[PDB]
Amino acid sequence: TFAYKIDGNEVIFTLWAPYQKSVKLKVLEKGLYEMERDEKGYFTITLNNVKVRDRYKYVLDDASEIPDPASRYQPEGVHGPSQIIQESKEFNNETFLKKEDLIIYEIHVGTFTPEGTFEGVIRKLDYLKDLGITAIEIMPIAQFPGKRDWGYDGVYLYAVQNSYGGPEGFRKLVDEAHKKGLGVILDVVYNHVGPEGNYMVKLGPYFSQKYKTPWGLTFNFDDAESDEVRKFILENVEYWIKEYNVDGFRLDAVHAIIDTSPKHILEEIADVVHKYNRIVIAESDLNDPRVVNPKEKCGYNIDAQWVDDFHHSIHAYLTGERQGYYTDFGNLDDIVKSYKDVFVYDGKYSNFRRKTHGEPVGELDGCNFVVYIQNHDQVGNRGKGERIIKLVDRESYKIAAALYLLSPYIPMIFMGEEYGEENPFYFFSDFSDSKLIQGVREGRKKENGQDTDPQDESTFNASKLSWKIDEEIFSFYKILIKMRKELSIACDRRVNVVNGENWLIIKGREYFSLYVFSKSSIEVKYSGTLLLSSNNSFPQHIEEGKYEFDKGFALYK
Amino acid sequence: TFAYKIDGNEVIFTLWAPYQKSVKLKVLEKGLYEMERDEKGYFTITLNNVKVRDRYKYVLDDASEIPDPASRYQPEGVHGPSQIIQESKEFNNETFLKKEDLIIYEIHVGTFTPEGTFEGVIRKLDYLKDLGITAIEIMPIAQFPGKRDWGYDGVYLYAVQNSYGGPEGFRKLVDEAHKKGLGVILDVVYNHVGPEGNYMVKLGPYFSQKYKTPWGLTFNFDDAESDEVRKFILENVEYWIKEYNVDGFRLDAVHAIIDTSPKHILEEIADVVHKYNRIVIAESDLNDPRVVNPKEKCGYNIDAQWVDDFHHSIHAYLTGERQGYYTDFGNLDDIVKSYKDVFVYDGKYSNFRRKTHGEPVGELDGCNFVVYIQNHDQVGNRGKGERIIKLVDRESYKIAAALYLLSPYIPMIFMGEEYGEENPFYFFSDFSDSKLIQGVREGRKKENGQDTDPQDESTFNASKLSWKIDEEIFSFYKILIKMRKELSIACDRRVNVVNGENWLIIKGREYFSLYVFSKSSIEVKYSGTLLLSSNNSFPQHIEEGKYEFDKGFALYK
Repeated sequence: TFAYKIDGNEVIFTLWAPYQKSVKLKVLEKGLYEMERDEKGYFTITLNNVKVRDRYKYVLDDASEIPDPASRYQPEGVHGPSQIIQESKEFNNETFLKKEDLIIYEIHVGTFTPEGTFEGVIRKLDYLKDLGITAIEIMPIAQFPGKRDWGYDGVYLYAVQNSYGGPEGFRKLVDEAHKKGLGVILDVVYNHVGPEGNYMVKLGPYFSQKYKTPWGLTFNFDDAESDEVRKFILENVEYWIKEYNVDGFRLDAVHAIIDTSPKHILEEIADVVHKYNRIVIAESDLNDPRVVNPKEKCGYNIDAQWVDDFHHSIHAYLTGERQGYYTDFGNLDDIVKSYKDVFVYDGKYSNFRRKTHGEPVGELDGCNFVVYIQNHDQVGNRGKGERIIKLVDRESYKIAAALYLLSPYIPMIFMGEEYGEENPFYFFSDFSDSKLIQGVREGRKKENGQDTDPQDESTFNASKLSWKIDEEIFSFYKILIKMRKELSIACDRRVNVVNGENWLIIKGREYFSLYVFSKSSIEVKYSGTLLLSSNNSFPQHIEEGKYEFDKGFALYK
Repeated sequence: TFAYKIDGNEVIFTLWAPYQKSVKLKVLEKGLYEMERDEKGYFTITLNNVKVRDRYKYVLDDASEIPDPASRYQPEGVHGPSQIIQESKEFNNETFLKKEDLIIYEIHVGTFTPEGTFEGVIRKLDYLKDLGITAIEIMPIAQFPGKRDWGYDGVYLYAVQNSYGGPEGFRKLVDEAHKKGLGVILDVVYNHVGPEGNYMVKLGPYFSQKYKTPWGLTFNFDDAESDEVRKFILENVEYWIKEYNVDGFRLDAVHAIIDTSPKHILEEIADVVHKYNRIVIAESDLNDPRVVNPKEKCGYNIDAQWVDDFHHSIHAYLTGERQGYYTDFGNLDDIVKSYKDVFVYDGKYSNFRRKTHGEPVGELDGCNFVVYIQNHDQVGNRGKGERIIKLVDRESYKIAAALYLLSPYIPMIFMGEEYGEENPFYFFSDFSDSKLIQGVREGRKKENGQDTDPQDESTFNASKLSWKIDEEIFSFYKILIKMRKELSIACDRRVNVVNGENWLIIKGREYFSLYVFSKSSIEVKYSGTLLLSSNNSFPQHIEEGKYEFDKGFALYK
């Protein structure tokens, strides 16, 4: 209840508008109306003549016209007139998506397929299905500015992408993957909003002034009328769930979400999802168990969260990188720690932050976390979106892949990664306001030294996927994923991990594994048969003893 | 460890100074030295020639000289040179102060005694002791600007009041009350700092920029180097405890304390206190159980918190007042609710805040809360610090007193209140900077319509206590307090509360009680003997039946 709503032959036009004294519905084709200012601030109007797939605009005191910020669809553009649409209505009380079987596929509809749409992504389903992926993570689709954005400048939480195809598309996309047995997962932004076409700012107080994130400010979940803003949101989830049978959510930068209420909006949100037996994941910097933790342990109960710690230990290890966050890691130990104690910063000094970061994860299954060697952030923010293939030797890159998929964690692949893809994932934007299409420039430029003019179509297309398969890489993966399942590796953290100067043997429940970064002697303490190797130099049948190995990775049993 | 520290014949000069490249110790009489910039930001120097009750100043890059912000003493003034002092050193691992026996006496050293010092307050001990008070709550003494402040512009957390007597004084004051069996309780500010003479602002980043309270900003417990700032503080408590055998603390406006860390600085602090088997109370707006709640229930474990809800229900009821917060209450029901469900806003709509305030207190004893009909805030913020005596009829004022002391809660009296005192408690300030001595004016003026120029000595003295005893009132109290003890009323919330249109009978474990705001029939459901009455019209021996009563209060058995 926030945009519109169809009764019978009736449409209702709710409108959070505290700051307005008089607002007017304005079916573009029909006419202009007068809202029902209620004490809370909700102008309102009831219709029946409309059914029409009509474009409308709210016209406020000021003299300006605008679009339903809970717009179900912004066809014409961000300044486009909101529009009417059917009520998707059907969905099911459940996601086939059990967790343990989680393989995530981060996909950016845009640059993915050359089409760059749902359709685009539909074609690849079976490819995906094949790969072994258990679920698809769709980058943000909340109506953004222009046509070329990662999707982080979304400004219409309720409105589905113009470009990407929109509603039906998204609709189909899911219905489809559903059929193919593919789980879809939406990545939503609740910690901020796009710098273009955001009108909230006039209707009332959607955002809190008490605080300031980095991308401006978060919403108002606290002061003034938090009730309303915090309802926006919670409903906003229920929608996706109901009007799109979505299978789960991924929350951008939760730590930019400030709530002091006795009930943190997270836990607030989690609830909504778990109510529909859906799933939630969150991007979270704070090395805080709180998030993922259960209620009984004072946790918001989010299902699982990303663990950038895992990455870095690996990445900066393989690459000789030590910039920005990289400085907190880049060492063998880090990798193992992360391996047996989820966080590398369990409550310790980050010179990076000059603070005393995070704290002990408990005894939570590896399935509360989601590891990865790549994602838009990790690639995207480089200034030259270097894919990881471009900074490590092939043996290495093969090893990595192992690590992350052979973890108890919840492996998720960046798109392209599995087939050995090499184009960069740049930072691109499609903003109309001069001042942004400028700020943005010295931004990335100063922030990430990105020479590519994000506003340049080039930068965009340059990031598109070159579907140039590399069966070497491509095959590997396919197995790994398959081995993992076969293997029963998921969630389970009952693991022994050894390491030598440049090596790392890791027992599991049913298997072992070798990671050798450099020719070296190893006192292998176990007997099993080869399951897979990076190289050929690996002994189909192994036995406990001292052997010399070569830069590579092998898998026992 | 933050100011100084004496080894043997040695003094150490620690100094959090991230932003400085070079700082210099400067014994005023001796010389100027060079600090030991450490990687963290701590300039430092070690001395032995000093022992001297020497005044010193840190001289920074900039070219300015300043005083140890962890100054143990600012004799000369706020811009006064910090100074050396002995190590109080002794204290005991315990406070005789059990809770259940808590009667608080909020005292403002300044305007109290005509002396207006510790001494001043020392003279009254036995008076106090008599009254029945179990402990003394000292308004803020953290070195403020000037001589006339409630003490909320403190700026030297470590430094004891010039005016009020200082160190020895404070020292004695406690040693004294200790002897007289009186418990002393300090009221500390950790959610902000005085607008005058605050240097922190240059030494490094003591305050967080991410947020903004109302009185500017809180400290940095989160970002950058929170470690250091959050250490300042935690030590700051331990000091009071060790260098002053203090018995407990009262925390101003905790809800202005923002911490996102896995361990809220509160809980952080609580720990420190409970470590010394001391006691903590906090002023807290958020109707959140969290505070007071126990660890096992995800609470910071503060010992108890104020419950302004209680007040208002009563006050606005007795007075016909409905301004500012008053609007959320002023009705019989409110009073009872508050009476059996601590908070009146257990999670409900405050038009006052236009939000959905607070939440259910659990099943915590009445001793987690502290009720009261008066305090500096409640009186102070009126623009004309009207004492409550001046707005309700005498019968009423007698009734009130009953209510609050006959509660399971933790009654605390404002100074003056017990003997029927009528001078106002105004808002007064003693600032030197023109711009404040101006801001402050239209402030109070606009905020509270306070005509009194807070900066006017008048306003100050006018607030001093006129020790004009009124044995009518004075006696009453004395009993009440005595009855309470006798009675076994404390902490226990196993209470039945009835009310009629204008009356309120309240059983307890061992007693009942009548509150009649207006001539009315009452179906008294019990038999007991008169224990005390506001009036004389009360039946020494009572029995269950319908009787007509007169505006007053009576106590059975």
